[PDB]
Amino acid sequence: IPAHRGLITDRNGEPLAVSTPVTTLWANPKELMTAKERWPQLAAALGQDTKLFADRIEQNAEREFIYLVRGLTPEQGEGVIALKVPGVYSIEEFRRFYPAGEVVAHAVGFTDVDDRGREGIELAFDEWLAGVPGAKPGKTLALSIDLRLQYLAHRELRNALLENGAKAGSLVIMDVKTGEILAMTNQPTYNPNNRRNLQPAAMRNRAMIDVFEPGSTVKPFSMSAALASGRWKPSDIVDVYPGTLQIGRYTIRDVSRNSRQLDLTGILIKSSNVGISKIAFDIGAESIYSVMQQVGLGQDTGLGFPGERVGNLPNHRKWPKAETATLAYGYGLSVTAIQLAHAYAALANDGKSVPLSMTRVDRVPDGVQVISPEVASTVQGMLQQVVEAQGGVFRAQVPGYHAAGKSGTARKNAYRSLFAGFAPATDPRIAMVVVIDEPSKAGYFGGLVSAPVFSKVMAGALRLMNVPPDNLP
Ligand SMILES: *C(=O)[C@@H](NC(=O)/C(=N\OC(C)(C)C(=O)O)c1csc(N)n1)[C@@H]1N=C(C(=O)O)C(=C)CS1
Repeated sequence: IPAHRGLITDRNGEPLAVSTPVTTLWANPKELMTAKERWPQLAAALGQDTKLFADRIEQNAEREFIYLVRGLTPEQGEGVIALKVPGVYSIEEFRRFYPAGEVVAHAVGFTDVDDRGREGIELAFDEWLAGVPGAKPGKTLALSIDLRLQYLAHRELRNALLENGAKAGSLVIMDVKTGEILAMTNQPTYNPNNRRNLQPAAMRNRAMIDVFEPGSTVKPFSMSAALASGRWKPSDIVDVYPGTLQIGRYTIRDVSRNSRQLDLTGILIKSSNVGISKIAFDIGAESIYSVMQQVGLGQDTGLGFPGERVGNLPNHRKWPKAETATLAYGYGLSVTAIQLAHAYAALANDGKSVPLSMTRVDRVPDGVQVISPEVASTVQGMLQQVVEAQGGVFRAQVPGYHAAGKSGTARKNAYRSLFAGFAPATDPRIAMVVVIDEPSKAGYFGGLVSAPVFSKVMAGALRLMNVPPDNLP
């Protein structure tokens, strides 16, 4: 006797996964064998072919139990029952219905033929949701996801993917104060109510299971290590001329090569690999690795989603010069979009990392101070200048608010366009990561492709959360 599976809701109680009654029909072939004249009407009502159905019953004539069909609607099930065929019996089972469909398909996940979790929350909280067959019903679960922010993020990421002719994308929104995942969307997506088709690529929760090189989006962590060392201040200068730096057989290169002296904010604005590498040589890679490890890059999230990827943060006992530079500019590191969002949330939350949660958090757990508050506050200010200053990532500006962030562009020529940031700068509330895989139009830089999505989504999410606009006199 299958048990009723627990309702999944969003954080405000909107239904996301609902157990729906279905009819399963079984037969005692010993009794069905006494009513062969009824078989063709029964075959037609079950959908099945006349002769194939007849062959099936004859083959199981000595059995006392066989399944005829599973998961009919309790309309077609009543239609088979109205035939009054001897030996035909019914069992009430459950099939999930997902009211928001493709919009939250990767996060909510789905169930297999036996109504057991196969992907996402359905799989991760299967014990909680499943209950026990007879029969004790499963328990309700409220997610951290806010369906209003989810609809917005879904729409904007889909629109950006079409405008850039991209292969795939992910967008995660986090509450920096509580560790809650407020939205998590990917493209391509699928309709979890359509149990035919089922494209494995479209079902991938990319924000959690796909690893990527974060590139320039890790530079704020390298800078946090520089400021915490006691050796660097934002007004310090680094000479990046002539825009390249030879380290043995390896050549570090900047995209814009018309700089000489840059201050630390300028290094982030211009996204100078040479500048961040020179700072890394001075402070040592051990300090940078420790910040990136502590914010969770390439570390287990603790979420318990089977198949979730940990990625990799390279480590050494003695760091060679090339690896010191590449670590500092995010080359050769492998992270997930959830990890990158969580790292930006700790930075935004004055350096305190609050544990990640996919469920609504009522009592917030204690956070861990990973970056000193003063250092996190200084880096936040630099990231606000990255968005607001002359020559900055102007497309990440959020009209009405002070926003902060960092763009990234990774050469996989195929590219991945990134933007990670938070808002409002006066008292950060939300961190967001936008990852667009293989944009195919003229623009591929993170500040061109991903920054406008951050702006559109952040503009709506702050307003949906009634956050007061902070760009005031
Ligand atoms: C940060 O992401 C920087 N990106 C890189 O240096 C990488 N590649 O640079 C390009 C120009 C795309 C290349 O083809 O080599 C890179 C880092 S990890 C990886 N696999 N590739 C800088 N980021 C930006 C930005 O803000 O988006 C720039 C405009 C200058 S390069």
